[PDB]
Amino acid sequence: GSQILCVGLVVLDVISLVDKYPKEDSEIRCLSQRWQRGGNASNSCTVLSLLGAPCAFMGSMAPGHVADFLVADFRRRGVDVSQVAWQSKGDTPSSCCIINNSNGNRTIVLHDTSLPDVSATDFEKVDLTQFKWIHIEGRNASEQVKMLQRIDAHNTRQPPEQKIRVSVEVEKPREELFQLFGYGDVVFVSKDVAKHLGFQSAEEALRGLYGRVRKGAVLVCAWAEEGADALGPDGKLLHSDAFPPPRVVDTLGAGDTFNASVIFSLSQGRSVQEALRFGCQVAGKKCGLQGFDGIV
Amino acid sequence: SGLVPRGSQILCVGLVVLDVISLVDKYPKEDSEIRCLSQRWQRGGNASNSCTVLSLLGAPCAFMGSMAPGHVADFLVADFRRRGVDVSQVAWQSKGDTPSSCCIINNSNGNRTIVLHDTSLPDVSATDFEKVDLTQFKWIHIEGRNASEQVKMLQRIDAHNTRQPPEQKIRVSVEVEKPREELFQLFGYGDVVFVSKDVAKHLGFQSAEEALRGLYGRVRKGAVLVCAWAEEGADALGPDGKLLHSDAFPPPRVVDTLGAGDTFNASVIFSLSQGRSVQEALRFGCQVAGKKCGLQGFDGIV
Ligand SMILES: CS(=O)(=O)c1cccc2[nH]c3c(c12)CCCc1ccc(CN2CC[C@](O)(c4ccccc4)C2)cc1-3
Ligand SMILES: CS(=O)(=O)c1cccc2[nH]c3c(c12)CCCc1ccc(CN2CC[C@](O)(c4ccccc4)C2)cc1-3
Repeated sequence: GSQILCVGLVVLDVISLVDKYPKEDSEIRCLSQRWQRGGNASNSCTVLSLLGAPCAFMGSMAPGHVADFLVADFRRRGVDVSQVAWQSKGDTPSSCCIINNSNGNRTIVLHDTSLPDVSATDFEKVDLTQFKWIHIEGRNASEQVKMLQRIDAHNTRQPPEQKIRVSVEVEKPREELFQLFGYGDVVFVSKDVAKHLGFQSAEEALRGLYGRVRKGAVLVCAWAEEGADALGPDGKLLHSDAFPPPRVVDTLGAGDTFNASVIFSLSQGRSVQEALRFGCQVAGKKCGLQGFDGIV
Repeated sequence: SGLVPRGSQILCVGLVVLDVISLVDKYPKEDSEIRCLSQRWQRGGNASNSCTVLSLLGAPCAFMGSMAPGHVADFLVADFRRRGVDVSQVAWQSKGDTPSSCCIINNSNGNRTIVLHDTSLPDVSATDFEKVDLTQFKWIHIEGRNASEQVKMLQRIDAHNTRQPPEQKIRVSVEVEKPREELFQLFGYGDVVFVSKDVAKHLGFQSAEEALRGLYGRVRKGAVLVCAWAEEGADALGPDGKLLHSDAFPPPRVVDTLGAGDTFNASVIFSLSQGRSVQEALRFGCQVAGKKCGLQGFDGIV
């Protein structure tokens, strides 16, 4: 029970840093370029390792030079990759990421290689005794629900002191992912999902969506410059103001930095109020830096 | 790198870039996440593209350009090798990024949005060019970029040629593709000068004929000035003052014109290096470039 596992995607992010976002049909020169190991679950793993937590990543990877870069990067961070589901395909997903240096805005053109996701059968082969926390990035909901049901069955057999804590993220407004609300101790809901469901604030979203979570769960919603809110079984709304940097330069993976920081703080025995603030603190510091170097 | 026989290769000096092309349903709004329909990694750059065409035409060829060690350079090297291009003359850098460009293509319009590569990578210097043994090249083509440094490279080829008998003299070509003032000094260099339609239009010329008559005064004695003008074909003008022309060879269906100008340049160079006349080289240039326009990439231009 020493590691934090993040189940989700690993994506190669091909980053172009620009002065201003290009208008359609225009030619602009970027300030700089870099390759970054991306994907929500993989970004959270980077932040967790930088925070000093032993962590493991589970995702599908195809053998090749792109995977070689990602594995070397994962290992340079100390991310445990022994759970990677290697695929027979041969195509790793990549993204063209446009980062506006004037305000930190990040535009992603994702190339989904349609490679097979992590299955419940792949998850069934994993020894769970080594993990204290399991975080799942919403993707293939039907398969993920089974992975979540396996963790539940494991936890029924364990005393309260050795129970694996669970978190889920619902970041895309896809109807099939809304079944994931009923799973996990901690549920992260994005501003984009909340807005798509008609909610105009983190407070509106939490009060309107709490009925979907399982008994005793905490629902969390970050709302960019408005900070973040959380709602638990006591019905008390919790809030943290954001910690914006004086100059916002890169917000790519800020949501993932918030998620990992909230997870880390909660796994350390801190209260929901303290975890919300810490989430905003680390994510806010990240927004004033290119990439993840310098958060610690 | 193996024994290269004397005066056998065609060298192209210029840019190599990794083009990341993303085909999208709708142009993304700022700070949004969208899925592309299809995405492709392609080796680009004028000199780099001409090398591909030269290899496919059956000419031994080499590329000279700047690269920085890394995964981008690894992909670009593997692509050059896939096209049978000799990369032994690449100037490896200790500072900068290997050029990478991001093109967004809208499926619902056909519009192209380009986020061009940064300029952190140093160009090939006259000092880097001075270390190259020239005896293995029969032809040297220079893509105009850092003109003041390239003028010195051109002066080194001239000095080499003064001691050579007419059969062992290295033939020279230059391309002026961007309407940048500093590049215009390159007109006075080379046996063959390629001028783009874009440059000609920016200088106020409305046709290949107008451009050739108006710019011939800038080339060195005995040089041939060449200007391709898309569907209007291509023209050439030499010291005899006779305007030469070839009609275009458009394909039944146009698929892709990216690198068509580079296909024309390499084909003209190849034909001339084979002892053919300027008239025949113009026609061959239009023939191969026209065939390319009906194909995706360079496979099948044969
Ligand atoms: C976990 S978290 O830390 O809550 C967080 C998570 C994910 C994404 C996030 N974005 C932002 C934060 C944030 C919070 C702190 C940093 C910040 C500062 C300013 C703005 C708002 N800016 C961003 C360009 C902006 O939209 C703009 C538009 C037009 C002109 C100038 C700026 C107006 C957002 C964030
Ligand atoms: C050496 S050369 O062979 O003279 C040559 C050199 C450089 C560039 C060149 N372009 C074209 C030629 C050409 C020659 C004939 C073929 C052709 C047909 C149609 C159009 C017109 N354009 C306008 C959008 C276009 O119709 C398109 C459609 C679909 C995909 C991409 C472009 C295509 C140009 C050329």
